[PDB]
Amino acid sequence: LYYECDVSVHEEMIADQVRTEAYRLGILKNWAALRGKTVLDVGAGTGILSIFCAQAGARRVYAVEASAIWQQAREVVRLNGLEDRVHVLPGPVETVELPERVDAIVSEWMGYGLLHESMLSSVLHARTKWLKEGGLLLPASAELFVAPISDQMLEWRLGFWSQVKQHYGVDMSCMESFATRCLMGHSEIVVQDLSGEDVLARPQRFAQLELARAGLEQELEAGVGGRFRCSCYGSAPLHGFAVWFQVTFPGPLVLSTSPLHPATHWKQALLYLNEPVPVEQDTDISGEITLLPSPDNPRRLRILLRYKVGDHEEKTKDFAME
Amino acid sequence: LYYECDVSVHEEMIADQVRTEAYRLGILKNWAALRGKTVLDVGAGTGILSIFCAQAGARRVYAVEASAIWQQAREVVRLNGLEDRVHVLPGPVETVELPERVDAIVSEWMGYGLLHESMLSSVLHARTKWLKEGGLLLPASAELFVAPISDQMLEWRLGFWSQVKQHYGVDMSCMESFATRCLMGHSEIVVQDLSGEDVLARPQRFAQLELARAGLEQELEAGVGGRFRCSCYGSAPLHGFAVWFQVTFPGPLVLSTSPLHPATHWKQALLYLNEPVPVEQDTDISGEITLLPSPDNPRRLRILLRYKVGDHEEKTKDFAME
Ligand SMILES: Nc1ncnc2c1ncn2[C@@H]1O[C@H](CSCC[C@H](N)C(=O)O)[C@@H](O)[C@H]1O
Ligand SMILES: Nc1ncnc2c1ncn2[C@@H]1O[C@H](CSCC[C@H](N)C(=O)O)[C@@H](O)[C@H]1O
Repeated sequence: LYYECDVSVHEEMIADQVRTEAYRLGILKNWAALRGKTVLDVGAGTGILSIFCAQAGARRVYAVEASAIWQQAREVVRLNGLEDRVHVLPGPVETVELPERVDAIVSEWMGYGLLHESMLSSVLHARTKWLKEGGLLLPASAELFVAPISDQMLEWRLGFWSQVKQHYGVDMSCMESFATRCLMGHSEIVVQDLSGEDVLARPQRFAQLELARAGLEQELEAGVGGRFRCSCYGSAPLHGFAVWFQVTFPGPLVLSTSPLHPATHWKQALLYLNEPVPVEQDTDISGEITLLPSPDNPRRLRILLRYKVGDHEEKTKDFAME
Repeated sequence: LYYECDVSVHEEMIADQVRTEAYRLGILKNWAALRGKTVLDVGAGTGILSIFCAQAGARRVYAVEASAIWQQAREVVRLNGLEDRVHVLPGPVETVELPERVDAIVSEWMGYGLLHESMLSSVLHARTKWLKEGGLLLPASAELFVAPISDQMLEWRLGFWSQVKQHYGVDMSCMESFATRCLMGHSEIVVQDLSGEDVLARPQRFAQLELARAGLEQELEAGVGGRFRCSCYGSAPLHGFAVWFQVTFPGPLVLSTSPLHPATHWKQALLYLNEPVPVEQDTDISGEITLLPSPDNPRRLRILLRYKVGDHEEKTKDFAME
């Protein structure tokens, strides 16, 4: 028979050793809080975090998964001999029925640019509905970072047209303005992995989310973000900004998606200006970044960028996730 | 302003040094036929082949391009000082009006699996309508190859689930049958680049197309292809077959897309069986491959595969391009 199933997303998560080991160890570090306790895994996928929770000593784990992949999690649980302690429940966590309130929620809820897919809202729904007073959330907090970037790959792609003459004897340097309009003259957030070679100033933390804190659900609807200021390291074409995040598992173990840190499947969310802007050492850059639900679709990330480069006037660019 | 323009396809072609240099040199090698003559470039894109033709001494080149990219070709022609000899004409070659019949047609018409996009039909339309008797077609011929494959990347992806236990202490080996159904249990042609590490038997030429030959247009409609037979090199999981092509520029310069030869942007067209089949040294494999227009859409490649592995019965699998 023929099927159509998608599977690349799950292989990307398990092949992400930074992601998977950070959760394994973040859960294990909370052994004392989890031993003999009950856990809700929100969006359990193929089930690995629920098993990690049982291996940290959880008495009972409720693995709630809305997509079709829940059946694989049920088989994974059985293969590991845990069917009597880890229960896989299909459907959205907003309507699942558990037999009891839980001592802890674990969830891999982060999307691209942290909030693309808006899954944090389901975790917070579950916290209100099912988490006992003073219960544990894993991870417990998230931080958002921004840095100006000179994207070396983008620089190469754009300049390559002016290199055609040296390789084939045909001048194509006019394709560079065309490529710039196509590659930068759009308002889509681009998900791409960078390295420190791309980072043009010290990264700035622009927001911090404590997931258990009162009022976070309303802050997500109104926009998460803040102002930033930095000074460029040296002369380069500024292509725009990268946004990334970290989350923290309390003891604290930090899972980072910085381009300065080991690569992860989340990569970074890139906010390209309409064209490159030349900067120099100590060029001041300031701005404000706000992460928002899209009006059409609360699960599609919108990012509003306000930015000022050196002496140029402040500009605004309103992005939505690709 | 914001635009939406796609550009990755053109940067892929120019970054393909095998493709671009083979055309540059294939055209230059035909200097004697082209000097002081007229040329039609079918599907001129950003225009580089038309300029190569002028640099080989063509008197006049008609660069016909249907897509929006024709305007960039006009600018490229002007940047190279050739506006008086290379004329860029927008629209389909089937309805363009040239002022004269031409001495030669050059075209980069090959798609994935050679015939995906069915552009060869436009070249042959132009040959009938505009090419002088005894005129030159560049390239002049194409050949199609098939080989059984053991796709090492696919093998890794499928087996990785049984490796999760050794890295995280959670058994996920049941995800392997799920991944196999998702990655192989479909009827899509998959475009992927292989190497000789993937090739499981001597590649077999199964068809040859002389582009100037009578009756080729009807052969494209009825199906291009043929039978093949080979003997496996050694023990491996057979995952199916790769199809690739070469084209020849007469003097002869061969542009090959074999996995044994330098990589190109055409990669190879992979025909996966529904699940891996174990083979051994000297396991005989035979079959038949036919490249067809899809019934819904003549520009989408269909491939009908008949195959017999060792003592197993002959099987059939009907693929269409992803
Ligand atoms: N409201 C909701 N209720 C239950 N599951 C949800 C949900 N929203 C998203 N999901 C699921 O949450 C998962 C997030 S990816 C997390 C994957 C999981 N930790 C694993 O190891 O595979 C996805 O599988 C998605 O289907
Ligand atoms: N019937 C037709 N008439 C004119 N152009 C066509 C065509 N069918 C396809 N094309 C064009 O043929 C091109 C094939 S890709 C060839 C690209 C070109 N040699 C370059 O150097 O860029 C595409 O640009 C496509 O738009």
